[PDB]
Amino acid sequence: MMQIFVKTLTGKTITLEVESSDTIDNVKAKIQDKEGIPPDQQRLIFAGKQLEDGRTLADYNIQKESTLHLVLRLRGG
Repeated sequence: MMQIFVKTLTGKTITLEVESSDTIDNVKAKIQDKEGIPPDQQRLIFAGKQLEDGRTLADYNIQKESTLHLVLRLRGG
């Protein structure tokens, strides 16, 4: 179980609790509850690097309360 701080585009950094062997897909599902933006255009960028969509939290060697900044891609409107 890994606790992480994900920083939405709204600037709000929420504490998201997921499994260590879980996937970024579930992280997006927590984020979409806050941002309301589907996982299709929301991407995760940690330390200035994009993380593969769906990777395990422990894969990038994340620790408790690490900061994950997300970037939204332009959605057609």
